[PDB]
Amino acid sequence: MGKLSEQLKHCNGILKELLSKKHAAYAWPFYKPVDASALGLHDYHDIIKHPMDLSTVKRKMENRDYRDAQEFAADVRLMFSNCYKYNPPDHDVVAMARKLQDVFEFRYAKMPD
Ligand SMILES: CNC(=O)c1cc(C(=O)N[C@H]2[C@@H]3COC[C@@H]32)cc([C@@H](OC)c2ccccc2)n1
Repeated sequence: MGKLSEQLKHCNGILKELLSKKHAAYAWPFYKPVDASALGLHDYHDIIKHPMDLSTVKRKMENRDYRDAQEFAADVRLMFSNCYKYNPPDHDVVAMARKLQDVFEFRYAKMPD
């Protein structure tokens, strides 16, 4: 039970919560990669250079891609940042991003030392 493993278990706990029924009402747009073509967002990949979503974070966690909590947090925040960059701030998806990021930031702050 080394510090990095321990901190990544906390990250995995957060990830499970973000994917849980508890938060499904505002988390669901972040479950899978933005389907730009399907949503008619033909400028999405010109504006967003590094797409990110919770399925990609889950795949990277399962594959032991993340070496520390900082790397995991950078992907979760990239996902939110992409949402805030692309969308007008009054879009429903931005309100949902804000709510899910509140869940993330408050639990991430409870990281074991
Ligand atoms: C991470 N997801 C997104 O950023 C996103 C963007 C847009 C969308 O159209 N963005 C266009 C900008 C520019 O032009 C106007 C806004 C739509 C969706 C939908 O996901 C299924 C959706 C539909 C309803 C509620 C929540 C999310 N997600």
